[PDB]
Amino acid sequence: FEGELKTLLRSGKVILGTRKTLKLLKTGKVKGVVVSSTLRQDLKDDIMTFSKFSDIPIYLYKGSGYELGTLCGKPFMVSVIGIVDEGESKILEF
RNA sequence: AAGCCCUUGGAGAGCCGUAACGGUGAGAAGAGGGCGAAGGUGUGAUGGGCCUUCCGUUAGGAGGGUUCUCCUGAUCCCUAGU
Repeated sequence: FEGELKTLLRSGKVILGTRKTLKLLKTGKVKGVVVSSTLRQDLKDDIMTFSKFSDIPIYLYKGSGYELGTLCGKPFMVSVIGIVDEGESKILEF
């Protein structure tokens, strides 16, 4: 799993921050979004509600923003991740 | 004027910011805004109030000015944090 992700950060385009991806996702212009378990529940439904409006695959992450951000490498946590380019990884099928 | 909210915005190997604690990807910075204390300023107030000149000196009568620039300052308030 992590190897697949580590490839995306290497070259594939990524989006960090809910506001941008949530702005973007409603327009149906994202390859995929992965969310850690630590998302505030007020937004989780909206993602799930907006998930079916253009059928964008979503992976649920059991982790928090930290390990997601630790894998992301940013010192601070990331609640969600936005993708507009899979690049060369093999994640989208998930 | 703080605080708290609205868009935009997009930043970390660091940035924002405090008297202090802190805030920051859950959107910081910066731009625009909104709700919005105390107070303050106009008006009320060509009326009185304050001092004062003089003549009248019973009875009263007639004028003058009442500005400007600055400072500290409450245990008297509201406003915030912690």
